[PDB]
Amino acid sequence: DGRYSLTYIYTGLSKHVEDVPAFQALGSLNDLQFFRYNSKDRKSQPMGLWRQVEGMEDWKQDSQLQKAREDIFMETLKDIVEYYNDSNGSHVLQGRFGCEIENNRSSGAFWKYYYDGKDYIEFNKEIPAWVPFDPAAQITKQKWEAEPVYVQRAKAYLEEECPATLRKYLKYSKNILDRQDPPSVVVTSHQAPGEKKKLKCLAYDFYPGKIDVHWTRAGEVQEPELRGDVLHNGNGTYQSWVVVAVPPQDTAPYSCHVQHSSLAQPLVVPWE
Ligand SMILES: CN(C)c1cccc2c(S(=O)(=O)NCCCCCCCCCCC(=O)O)cccc12
Repeated sequence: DGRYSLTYIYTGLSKHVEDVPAFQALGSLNDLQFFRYNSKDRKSQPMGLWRQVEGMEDWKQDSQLQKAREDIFMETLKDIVEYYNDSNGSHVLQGRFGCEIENNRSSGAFWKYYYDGKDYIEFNKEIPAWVPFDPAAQITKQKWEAEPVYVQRAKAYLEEECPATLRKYLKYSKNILDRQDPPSVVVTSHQAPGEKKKLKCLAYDFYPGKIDVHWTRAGEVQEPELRGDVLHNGNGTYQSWVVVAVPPQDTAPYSCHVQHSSLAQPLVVPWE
């Protein structure tokens, strides 16, 4: 088995904007979004290829779970805004949480909040405790640690419930998540007549996103002067590219290397 993750982004606004739900929720399996929810419709909706999967989750039931989470989340926002007494300005709270498994063993988890884009509070499950980054998070910390069972429940969600949901979802999502699309490659060059040649290598049309694209000079990896990535959200493919500068007096042979999980071995594309 490989690495899999289940992650969530919850976002909440203190100030109503027309046609924008105050509370918005997104869930992801690896880099693919599988469900959404908002405060207008108040319904857990599957997304993408999970619209055609049956039995993974009871979405009607999960909508009740999300309503409950909405109320506690928005109450936390309300408390922060009341702490600063800016009850007429626009403010945002974002919570992010999730877990990971590799080789079917838990390999990570996190649970963090941001207020107006800055670190607010995070759960450190190894202590265990909520760690505040902002004066107002002292009040939130104390509500969430008012009884010694709350911390243990928080730890247990990250270490037991989140991985159990992930393992459940994998039995239904394995084909979707194990998609292997191999990269195609394009190599480019340009130069002023007798000056530094710029060589660019681009891998594209690939999934999953993890990849290593690099130039070698006679086998030795070169440091790019420029690099970049692309994600086409629609078809769910990626691209990744690097540029190196080659002195006009450099005669060594350059190749582009592409290491990706869909390949038996790295693609090596010489530039001649
Ligand atoms: C800003 N830079 C680095 C770029 C220039 C041109 C296209 C680029 C694309 S793209 O998605 O539009 N490219 C798709 C190419 C696939 C078809 C192969 C035809 C040859 C492409 C010319 C090489 C190139 O400019 O990358 C994506 C990202 C960066 C691009």
